[PDB]
Amino acid sequence: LQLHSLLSSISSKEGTYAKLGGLYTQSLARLVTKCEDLFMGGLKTELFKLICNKPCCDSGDAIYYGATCSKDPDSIYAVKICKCSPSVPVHFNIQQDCGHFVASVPSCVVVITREVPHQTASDFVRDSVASHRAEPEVYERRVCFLLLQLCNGLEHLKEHGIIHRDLCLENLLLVHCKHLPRLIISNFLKAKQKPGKSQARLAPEIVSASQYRKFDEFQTGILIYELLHQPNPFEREDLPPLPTLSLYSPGLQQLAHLLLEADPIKRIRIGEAKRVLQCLLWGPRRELVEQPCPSEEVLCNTLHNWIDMKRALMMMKFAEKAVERRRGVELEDWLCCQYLASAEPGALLQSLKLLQLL
Amino acid sequence: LLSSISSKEGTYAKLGGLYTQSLARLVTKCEDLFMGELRFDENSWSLFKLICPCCDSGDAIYYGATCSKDPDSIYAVKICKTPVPVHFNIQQDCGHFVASVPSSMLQEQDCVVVITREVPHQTASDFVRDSVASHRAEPEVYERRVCFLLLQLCNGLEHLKEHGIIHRDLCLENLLLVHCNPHLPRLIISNFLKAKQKQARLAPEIVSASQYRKFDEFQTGILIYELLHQPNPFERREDLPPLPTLSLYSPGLQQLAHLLLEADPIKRIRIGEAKRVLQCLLWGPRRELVEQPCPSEEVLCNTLHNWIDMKRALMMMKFAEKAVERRRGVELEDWLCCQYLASAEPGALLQSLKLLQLL
Amino acid sequence: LQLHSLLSSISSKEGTYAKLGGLYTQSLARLVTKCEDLFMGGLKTELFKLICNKPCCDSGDAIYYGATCSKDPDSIYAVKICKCSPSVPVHFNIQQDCGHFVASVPSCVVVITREVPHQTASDFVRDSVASHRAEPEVYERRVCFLLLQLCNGLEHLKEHGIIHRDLCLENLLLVHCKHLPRLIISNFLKAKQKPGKSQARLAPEIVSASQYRKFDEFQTGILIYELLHQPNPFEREDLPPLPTLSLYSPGLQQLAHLLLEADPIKRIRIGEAKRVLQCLLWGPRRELVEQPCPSEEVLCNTLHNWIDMKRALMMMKFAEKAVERRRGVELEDWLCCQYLASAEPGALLQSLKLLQLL
Amino acid sequence: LLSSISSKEGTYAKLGGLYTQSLARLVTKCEDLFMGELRFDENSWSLFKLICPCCDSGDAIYYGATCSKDPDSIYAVKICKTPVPVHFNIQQDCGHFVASVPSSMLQEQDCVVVITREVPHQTASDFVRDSVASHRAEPEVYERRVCFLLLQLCNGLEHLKEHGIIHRDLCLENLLLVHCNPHLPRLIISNFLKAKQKQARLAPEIVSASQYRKFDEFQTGILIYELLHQPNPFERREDLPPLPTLSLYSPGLQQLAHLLLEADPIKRIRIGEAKRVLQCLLWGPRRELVEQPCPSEEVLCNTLHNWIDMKRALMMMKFAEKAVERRRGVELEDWLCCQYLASAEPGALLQSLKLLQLL
Repeated sequence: LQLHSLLSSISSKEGTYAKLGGLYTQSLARLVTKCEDLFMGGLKTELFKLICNKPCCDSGDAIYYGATCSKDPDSIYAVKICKCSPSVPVHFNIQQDCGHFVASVPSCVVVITREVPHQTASDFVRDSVASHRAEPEVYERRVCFLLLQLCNGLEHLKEHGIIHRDLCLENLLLVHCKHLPRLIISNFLKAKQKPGKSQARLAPEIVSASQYRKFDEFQTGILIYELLHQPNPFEREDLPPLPTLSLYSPGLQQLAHLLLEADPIKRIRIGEAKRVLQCLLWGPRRELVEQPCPSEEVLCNTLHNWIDMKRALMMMKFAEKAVERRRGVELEDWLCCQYLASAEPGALLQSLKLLQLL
Repeated sequence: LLSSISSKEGTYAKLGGLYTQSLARLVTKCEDLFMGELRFDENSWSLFKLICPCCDSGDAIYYGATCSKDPDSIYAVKICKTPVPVHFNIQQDCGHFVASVPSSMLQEQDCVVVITREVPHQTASDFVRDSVASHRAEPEVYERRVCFLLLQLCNGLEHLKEHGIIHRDLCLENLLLVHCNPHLPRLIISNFLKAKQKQARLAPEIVSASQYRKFDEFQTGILIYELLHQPNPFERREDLPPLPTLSLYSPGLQQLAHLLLEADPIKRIRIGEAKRVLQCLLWGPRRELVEQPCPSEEVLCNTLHNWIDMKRALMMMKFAEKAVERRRGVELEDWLCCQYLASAEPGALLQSLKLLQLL
Repeated sequence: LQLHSLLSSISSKEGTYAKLGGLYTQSLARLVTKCEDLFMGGLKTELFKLICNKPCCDSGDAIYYGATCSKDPDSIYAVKICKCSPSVPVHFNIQQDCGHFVASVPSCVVVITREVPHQTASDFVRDSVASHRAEPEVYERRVCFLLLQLCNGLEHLKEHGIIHRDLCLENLLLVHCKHLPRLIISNFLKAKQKPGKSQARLAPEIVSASQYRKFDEFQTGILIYELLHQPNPFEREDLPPLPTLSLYSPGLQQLAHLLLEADPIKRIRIGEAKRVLQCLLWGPRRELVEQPCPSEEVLCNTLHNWIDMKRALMMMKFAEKAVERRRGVELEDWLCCQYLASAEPGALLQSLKLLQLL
Repeated sequence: LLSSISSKEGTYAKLGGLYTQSLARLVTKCEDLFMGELRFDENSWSLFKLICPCCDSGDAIYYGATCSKDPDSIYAVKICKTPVPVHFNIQQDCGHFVASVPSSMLQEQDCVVVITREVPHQTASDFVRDSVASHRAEPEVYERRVCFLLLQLCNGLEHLKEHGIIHRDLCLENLLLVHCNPHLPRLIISNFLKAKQKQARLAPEIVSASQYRKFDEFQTGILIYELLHQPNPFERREDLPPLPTLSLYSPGLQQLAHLLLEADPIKRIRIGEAKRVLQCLLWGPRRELVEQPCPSEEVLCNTLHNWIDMKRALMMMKFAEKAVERRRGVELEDWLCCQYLASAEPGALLQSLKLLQLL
């Protein structure tokens, strides 16, 4: 039983708070897993004319129209008209379809998909010039959540050796899930896969390279500027600063520096970026690191308490959701959960160093 | 906020405080979930129509029926025989009147009819009557159900005391069992026709309660025997018949009956002490924890402190994993369990521990 | 158990057909009882303005309007405006109310009732002059069912010593239950009750009399003519015949003779009339009595088979109703059941004699 | 009509004829009552939504779900694992397709999904598994349920023979139990993946049935042991393990198992003989009637004639008193019982009597 360990040490406050801490971790992991099943849909079938209206999204890859099935006229599908699908399992932030075909050239390869997008990240950046100056903490925060999803998708591609190679804001779909949209990485028209006939008559110094190891990271560094209504500089080190307009402005500038670093061995990996953005989003922050502390060995215990607290608070929040109004589990909650589930004082230290807080 | 995360000792404090702060909000949200402005008299009998006699009670016969005005919800028609704010465990009604009832459903006699949205399918008597097989075949299962029925019985009784009522007719035929799940039933104390409450040409001896202060405790005493398929002993002191030790609860339940059937009202335990002893029988702490080496009862209370903190955290965990399922249903057992962990303090547990004589 | 008796004699065909016969009787009795509970309504409460339209029934006693309760506007009550209620339990064919009061003299004692009538027996006789000549077997049969209900009500009054004393067709309400209506005996404005101070200074030859013993029977004899579009002669023996227009015409004439007999000791009792009408309605008939038979002791066995048959057939009819479309139990079925339940070769003989078939 | 009411002997004739004539109409009306033009494929999966895994089967996992198109009626989603006209006791479906199913409900594997309106809550295995308490506590109740489950099992099997199927994988995990009452469940034979039926580059030995003529009888043989919480004997002739005599049916059931597990297919009894023996175990005639003094089996058949006439008349009576109630519901047990009394003839009963060795 989960309980025998706890009743052995229950005479010790330190002992049972320790075990309570480690089980709060295991439960948050389970909560991540369940959360996924909630958002991924359930069973998915693979598959007449639909259709309804005028474009709902313009992509660097396609144009998207909303479309209706006859055997359920309340069934909503996007019909994606190309102007290729990554050999990879399903992921929340990577595009999926139900099949494809060919059909006419009116006004094509046409692919069907269940996640209909209402705009791209380009369409979003372009429409929010007023809001960014008007309320920049709310905006720059939304930027962090977008970048965090982008990283979550890019990690999964790296786990299967795909390099997207065409990462611009017109290729990032946003799908209702205003409210934090679901970001979906699309347009794999020049994604590469790392093999493993043709020819191995390549130089030794090249078979070592696979020199796209840190190419998607570089592309994301540029998106950080574009999302923040700034130019692509190429058109840390000494790159153009960001205006300090929010609690996130400096951290985002620092992360862009680390991602645009000219030397690929120095440039950070997309996962290193993910944890930084988790840190900008949910902490820790300069205040924790500024209180007098004599060594990194002592900061790690303090970080450990911070984690136990932020986990209990999360647990407490889900516990009150099981017993009120509606379901209420939002995307932002799942993202937070995958932080708290996966964090350890070890890595939080490394991320605070990358932010130049430590 | 989190200023005190630099001290592992101040962090325990806040964590302990989160566990209780939330269990608290939980028991309230569970309250409003169970426990849900509409009434019927003799001119709205037109609204109803029966269905098929679902329960025969100490004071009534209940029939299932429906209104046109409230559809898809199901009511009970309490046809009484002849001769307080709302509580989850105390019968409520949405109207009464007089009807001429065909003799063929108990030619034509007059009876008071009461309509009700808590529809019983069984009294406790019928349950015990029909369970004398399951008792010797699965005692632990059955004897746990008894503890549950007894725990709800105490919730209602201790509510009848907060409002100065003594029921004085607690037999198994008067406690209804109702299906619920907004599988353990809801126990509904009913039949208030011999009750007391605190012109006036009466003596002082009779107007006051006084002698009946602990009558309800005594009958519950008897109710534990009759629930465990044992005869009423009148047909902590011993000389009272033991119960056959058939499960973990059989020693517990037997000690509780002895304390409720004590000769003098002074030594008899209050109904709230019984509620707590049942909470401890049902959820602990148990033998394991209390016979570990201790230099003192104060150390044991500190340990019990940690236990309360640990059960609250597992429970907070239990509901959190419930939030993110496609089911999202709270069971009556959890609500009850929550009202234990929110109200528990280590000095309280220690008293219940030594009534059960695990000390 | 009901079964031990049957398995003792199951080696004997005569023995178990005998016991099957007697239990078919007991079951039909139960079926009578259940039937009553079905038609009598369930619980009845005793008890603002309703009301809706223009008269639905004109009575020798009252005028009736349909009327609606507010706390259920789908609740239909007749409001009976008098132009007195028998101390007697409820009966299907005797009027009931929910209370009464006094109220205004527009265009009164006003009594409320749940069985709203659409016409009286007078209104019925007066409207069916075409039908009686057009299809007289269907008509004269309906007359028998009306008279049978009338007797059923009159018996119940006699069991409690009431003599209605005002039995005309304007006082007999018909209530939907076209289809065989429910006949309801109303207007007790001169009903008498048999006691048992005032004075017992009455002659001996009078305290014996209670000379209304056979007064309601006489009144019914007259209704038999009026229902059959004929005159009241007083405005067996040698009274005006009935036209033979159906299978029932002679029997009804004979029964009217027996009911109008001038000598009260000779006149038959209302129950004697009831069983005659049951006989006109469901048999037996002249054919059974015409087949060669040497003695009344042998006719009684034959009658006994007739009963066992007509009971099984009835049982079989209800058994097929438990398993098809709707409820389907009609008034005509209940009436038939109270015949078959109560009949014995003894009384069927006496009724065939009264019909001059035996 | 009634010409022959002058002879008590011709009246029995017609009465006997009424009893059978009506039981006949009854079993048909019961048929159309149970047993109730709509189908779904991979584009109408949009129509559904799950609820909460109600049953785990030998070949599938079932989940409760609803359509928008058909509301308030409830369907089952049969997620198959990987490696005939309709009958009340044989599984039916309203459509199949392929879906990618989250591993978390058995990341993403492909499975064939079948949707179904007969929603199981339990296999037979789960029932027997969870009933090893009730069996020794109430054997007669439990062993009667077994006979019922076995009787429905034979209805389906004898239907699979009328259409030349042999199931060849009858274990308790493949027989579903379904709630019904348009309390005894509906047993639904499922999982037809190892079945037989009567290019063609195959030998004659394999194309024909031949050797499998009585395989289904043999497994039912085993199924009686496993249902009565007894091990499969392979781990009228004896040497086969007896069953513990715990009820009236235990001797009956034991003799039936011996006859289904006979060594050679010739001496093995057909599944229809087993159906009748179960009908007789369930409803008689019993010991009482057959050991009364008889000068001959012909007299006994005459007696059995009268018995059939007497049970048919009580049954006709049972339904007639049902017509005039406010409930008007037919129970699965009555339908089954009706199909016995309508099909019963005295020579048939006599054979079942002497298989059970009440003769």
